[PDB]
Amino acid sequence: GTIARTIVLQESIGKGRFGEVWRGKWRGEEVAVKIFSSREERSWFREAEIYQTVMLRHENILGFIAADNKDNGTWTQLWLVSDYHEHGSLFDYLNRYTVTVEGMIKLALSTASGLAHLHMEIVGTQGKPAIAHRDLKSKNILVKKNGTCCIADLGLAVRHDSATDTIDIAPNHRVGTKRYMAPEVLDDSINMKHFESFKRADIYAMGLVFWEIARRCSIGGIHEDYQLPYYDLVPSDPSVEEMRKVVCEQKLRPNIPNRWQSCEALRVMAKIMRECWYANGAARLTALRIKKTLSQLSQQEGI
Ligand SMILES: Nc1ncnc2[nH]ccc(=O)c12
Repeated sequence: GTIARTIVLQESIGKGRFGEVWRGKWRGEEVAVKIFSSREERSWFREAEIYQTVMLRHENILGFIAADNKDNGTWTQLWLVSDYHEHGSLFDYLNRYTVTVEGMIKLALSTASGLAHLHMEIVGTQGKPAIAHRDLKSKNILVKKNGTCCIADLGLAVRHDSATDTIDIAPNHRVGTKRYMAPEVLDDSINMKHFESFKRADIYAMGLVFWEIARRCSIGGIHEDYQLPYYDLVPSDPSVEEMRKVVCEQKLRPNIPNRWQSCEALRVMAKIMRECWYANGAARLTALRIKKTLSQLSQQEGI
């Protein structure tokens, strides 16, 4: 293609389960290129399909540029070109840095604004269907130069046809990162024909993400070391069983240190986390309500 032939790959920045991410230069600008092999076409095509959803572009959704293919003379590579964010993942950003209260609210609100857009159905001729991430985690959220997030890795997404209340790919199996799986996903009680269930499962995962950010918030040089949710209860790369035992049976969640009650911003973040973590998906906050809360918190702080 015309786009892939003009892109120079400079650095392989990640090797995931579906495709490898490269830092490339396009028309003198930095771009991220997700490359898939010939045998990963279904993964590539689906992610292109999601990223090309009508009215998807949003400041807190990774900016998609193009799908393309590149023949190097021996084999074809399937490309997905998108915006490049030098900070990379929220995961890397939180491992590397601590944030201020202003910084924390910025990352949390942008994530919630991006998820609220994804979840929001826009009716019209240029209508946008409601979309559920299904694999929301700190490794799938990128951090922009201005200190705000954007949701990335939309390849596992599902889209809602609101008129019939049917999901475009009618999921029949559990997907996503085990650590971040909602209680109803771990114990397989989730109604996979119920789109609102998927949005609720995303909210649970966002609550875990907020916890990771809040730990790295530095007030009076006090903060926790970076940790994945449940680091204190499950091993690295946990199994569904290891997760179900903790999240569903023992019904534990990431610990909220009492000192988060000391700060107004961490109090708001802690109440949100708790209202994301309810074992019953229906009691959980909606992403739009979280966006409303944090927007109301940000304006006061003066961001
Ligand atoms: N688009 C991006 N920009 C910068 N870093 C990234 N790392 C991993 C996956 C991405 O998509 C990405």
